[PDB]
Amino acid sequence: VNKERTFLAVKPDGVARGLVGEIIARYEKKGFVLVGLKQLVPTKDLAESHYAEHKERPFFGGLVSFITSGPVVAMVFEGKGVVASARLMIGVTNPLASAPGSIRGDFGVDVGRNIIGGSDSVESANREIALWFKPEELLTEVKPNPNLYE
Amino acid sequence: VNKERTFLAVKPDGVARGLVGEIIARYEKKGFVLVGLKQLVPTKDLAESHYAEHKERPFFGGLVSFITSGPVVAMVFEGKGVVASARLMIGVTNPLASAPGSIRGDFGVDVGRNIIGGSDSVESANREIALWFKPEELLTEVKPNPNLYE
Amino acid sequence: VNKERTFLAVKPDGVARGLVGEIIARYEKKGFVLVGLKQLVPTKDLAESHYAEHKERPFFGGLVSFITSGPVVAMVFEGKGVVASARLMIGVTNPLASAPGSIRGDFGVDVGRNIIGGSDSVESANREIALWFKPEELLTEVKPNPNLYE
Amino acid sequence: NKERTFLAVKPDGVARGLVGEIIARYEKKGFVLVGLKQLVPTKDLAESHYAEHKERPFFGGLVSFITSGPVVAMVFEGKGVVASARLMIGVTNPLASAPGSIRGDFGVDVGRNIIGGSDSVESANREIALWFKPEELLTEVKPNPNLYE
Amino acid sequence: NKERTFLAVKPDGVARGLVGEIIARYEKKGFVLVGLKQLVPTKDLAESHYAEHKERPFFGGLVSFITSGPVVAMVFEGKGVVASARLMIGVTNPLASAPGSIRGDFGVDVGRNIIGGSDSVESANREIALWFKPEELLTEVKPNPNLYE
Amino acid sequence: VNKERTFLAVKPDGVARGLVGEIIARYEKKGFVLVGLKQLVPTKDLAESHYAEHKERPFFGGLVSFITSGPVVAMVFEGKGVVASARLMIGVTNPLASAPGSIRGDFGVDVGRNIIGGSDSVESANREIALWFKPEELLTEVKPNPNLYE
Ligand SMILES: C[C@H](Cn1cnc2c(N)ncnc21)OCP(=O)(O)OP(=O)(O)OP(=O)(O)O
Ligand SMILES: C[C@H](Cn1cnc2c(N)ncnc21)OCP(=O)(O)OP(=O)(O)O
Ligand SMILES: C[C@H](Cn1cnc2c(N)ncnc21)OCP(=O)(O)OP(=O)(O)O
Ligand SMILES: C[C@H](Cn1cnc2c(N)ncnc21)OCP(=O)(O)OP(=O)(O)O
Ligand SMILES: C[C@H](Cn1cnc2c(N)ncnc21)OCP(=O)(O)OP(=O)(O)O
Ligand SMILES: C[C@H](Cn1cnc2c(N)ncnc21)OCP(=O)(O)OP(=O)(O)O
Ligand SMILES: [Mg+2]
Ligand SMILES: [Mg+2]
Ligand SMILES: [Mg+2]
Ligand SMILES: [Mg+2]
Ligand SMILES: [Mg+2]
Ligand SMILES: [Mg+2]
Repeated sequence: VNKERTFLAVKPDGVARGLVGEIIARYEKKGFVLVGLKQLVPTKDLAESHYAEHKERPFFGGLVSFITSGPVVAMVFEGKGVVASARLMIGVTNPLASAPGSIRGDFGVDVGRNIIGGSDSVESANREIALWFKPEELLTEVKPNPNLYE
Repeated sequence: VNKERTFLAVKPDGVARGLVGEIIARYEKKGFVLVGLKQLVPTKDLAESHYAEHKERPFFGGLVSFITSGPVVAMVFEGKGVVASARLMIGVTNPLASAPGSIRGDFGVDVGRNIIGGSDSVESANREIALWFKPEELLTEVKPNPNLYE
Repeated sequence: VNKERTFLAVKPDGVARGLVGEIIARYEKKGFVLVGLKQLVPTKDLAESHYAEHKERPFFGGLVSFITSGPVVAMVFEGKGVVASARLMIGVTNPLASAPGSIRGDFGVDVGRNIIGGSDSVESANREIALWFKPEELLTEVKPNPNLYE
Repeated sequence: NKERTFLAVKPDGVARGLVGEIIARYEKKGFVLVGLKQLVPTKDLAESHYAEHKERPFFGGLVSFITSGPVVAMVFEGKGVVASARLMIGVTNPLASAPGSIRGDFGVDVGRNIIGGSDSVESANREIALWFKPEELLTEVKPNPNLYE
Repeated sequence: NKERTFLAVKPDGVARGLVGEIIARYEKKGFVLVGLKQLVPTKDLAESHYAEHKERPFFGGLVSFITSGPVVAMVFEGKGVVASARLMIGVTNPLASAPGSIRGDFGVDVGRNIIGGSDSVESANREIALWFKPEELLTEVKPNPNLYE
Repeated sequence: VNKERTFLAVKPDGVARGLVGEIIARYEKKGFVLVGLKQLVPTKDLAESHYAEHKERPFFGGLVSFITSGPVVAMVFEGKGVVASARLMIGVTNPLASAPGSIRGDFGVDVGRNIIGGSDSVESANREIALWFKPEELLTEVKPNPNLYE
């Protein structure tokens, strides 16, 4: 449906490099609606829950340590196929292999400093949204631009 | 071969969302020359002729109704391989599947509100140009830049 | 009223330099609505009528010769105080004295190649619009955008 | 270098998709984002924020509009950020705002002015305390040697 | 239309990745690049560059900073390019520079004001001679009919 | 591996069309560090050495003649995988087949006027850097943004 939602986190590197506005603008221009937005410094608990699927992996510690190393801009966007579209707009895991035009393709070089990370699926998105945002922090009335949907 | 021409129409949704300038700029930056331009509200007969290839399709009535629902900005651009190039610059049928960097990839989310449409072939381009424009509305003297062509 | 209109002409230099889209986008982003648009090569009669106030000035011939020397993109924009606003967005007569941020301030260096010219008053706008466009080429209804106007 | 100001992207700015454009302008300028959140203001929050205009005829409509939809509240930090942020926005009448400024580039109606910033340090501190909780604001920052001497 | 000015994107401008942004602004304006190179300025070059301030206490600071890292030196040609380039940059204090100007859009501190241009034709000729060898400057340009009448 | 370097040349057409800043900005935004930069008019000897691999090609003369026909902006960028990344950011040989988002995809239409050319390998990059720049023209002290590499 056109009410699908995804969670996007502009990580510490993205925030430190002043790419917050650039990124938000790309999603606004696309037609997706911002239903949740806030800057915070993630706690270790939040970080470990966010990357829970990788808890047994060697790089787990580094992922958690980095996303908690500084301010992060957390956001939720709503729109048709937003989860898959947001991932396409970001690029692939490795910024160097991402095509120009994509966020990582235009601004990143390292996998561990890949600027932003979005939900990999609807299931993960619903899980992440509930983890990072309280219900009261999410819009309940969403009406995009009627020129966007048939 | 550098005199090839194609027909492009910023549809009602593209105009309503204020994307006319953005789109024209992309083609200008590319090196293509504007040889025809005008804003108009398509009539039903023009729309039905324009979309004649889908006259039997179930979504035909919808295509016609929408393209005639508001102002459209019709354009004709000239340049080497402009027909196929213009299509590549627009993206693919489904905006959600279009790569970032393309017009639809950057601004669209629904197939029925795909922002802009270009001729799919030289054959179609010549037909569409004659259908939407009068001879006197098209430049006869062009010759772009020596910086663009060998 | 919110239905005030002004006439803007991207002159041959602006068109040749590929600034048409850039210019249209600036006015679209501002909130003004395009109600008339077309590219044409002005006739001497049209040019002389357009610059009638300067009929007895030494530079009259030059203004006329230049605006008819190549394609021009004529447009009409509608919105509250659009006449004075469009002039402000363009800059002052001399591009070198125009502040960065304005069209001439950002793109021009010569008075005779000042890219674009807008109506200097509501009276001139109405005169110019009727001169460059036929009634059938102008949108009749626009309906105020709730996000732009009270 | 620790001065802070409160900026609110109004419902019209949010609805027109100008949030990113605006944040980018302040990031590019060199100011640091120390507070950020989207919310739909309540009547009380709106009236307190715009208390200085409470006696004016348009106050009712002003309050009704800012509470009509989502607003993106922000706090930016940097030397002279209060006056600088105002200069970047333009003047009260968007039509009189010079191109290059936010209102100059995007607005046409005084009642749909896109964004509003604190007019003084005193007002900024009041507004910041009104819209944000202490824990929602950064306490770090770390001076950037490329921005300040 | 042969007038020329010297522009130096200082270490802060280079470190902040604004070299392309700045060059693009002058290219779009219609001015022609007739000299360009990145270098790390030496003390003797810097002291001559800021000679008008040699008796002032901040002379040492201006010299130390412009020689602290990579600088992109450029020479642009065009009608009234000296005064125009200054207007495009803004005023000495970036906080007081209007949005739309380089310093107005990107700077916050006087000592980190990103770029500096010649203040007069006399200074431009003097500075161009100090920073560039004749062989590093274009001799063939040819006025663009779309920019000049 | 983060010290890898590549040679990029904005050819006469790219310079003449005013794309130098646009191009440099793209590489700056990506995170790569500018370690060498200068505008010059290549000599025949430099050109023939640069295109040595095509000495027996029928188009060799044309490549040499064009790159020496006007000012060129030569540059060297440093960063992880910069050689392959720079090529990807430029696009493919034929600008018409280059994807929107890439330099050639956004600005070119002719193979012979492809705007910019980058080293095709580390081997070629080191050869080209030594050919176009003296060691003293290249930075030895490099400090990329601290948020770019893990
Ligand atoms: C009152 C002002 C703009 N405004 C908003 N609505 C109106 C209206 N109907 N008539 C006149 N002015 C109006 O918005 C408040 P604000 O949003 O704070 O903008 P400002 O730039 O801070 O302006 P001020 O210093 O006066 O607070
Ligand atoms: C696990 C993934 C990539 N990754 C990030 N760091 C590492 C590492 N050290 N080893 C292997 N993989 C690594 O990072 C999480 P993420 O940055 O979210 O990438 P995604 O957007 O999910 O593709
Ligand atoms: C038939 C085509 C896309 N299309 C494909 N299927 C549909 C549908 N169900 N509703 C609306 N449009 C649809 O629309 C005409 P067009 O707008 O020209 O798109 P194109 O550039 O040709 O891909
Ligand atoms: C008369 C004015 C400027 N002008 C343009 N060319 C000349 C010239 N040769 N001598 C003196 N003035 C000149 O041009 C008309 P215009 O380009 O419309 O400027 P405006 O937007 O009306 O300020
Ligand atoms: C002297 C001027 C500003 N300035 C720069 N640093 C200082 C300082 N510490 N005290 C007083 N003035 C200072 O810097 C030279 P510049 O950066 O070239 O400014 P300009 O573009 O010439 O206006
Ligand atoms: C041989 C290749 C493209 N080319 C292919 N054929 C030609 C031709 N006839 N004229 C000019 N260039 C031609 O040009 C070298 P280059 O411009 O470096 O492209 P590259 O980035 O190496 O792919
Ligand atoms: Mg992930
Ligand atoms: Mg079609
Ligand atoms: Mg005039
Ligand atoms: Mg106020
Ligand atoms: Mg100075
Ligand atoms: Mg090559």
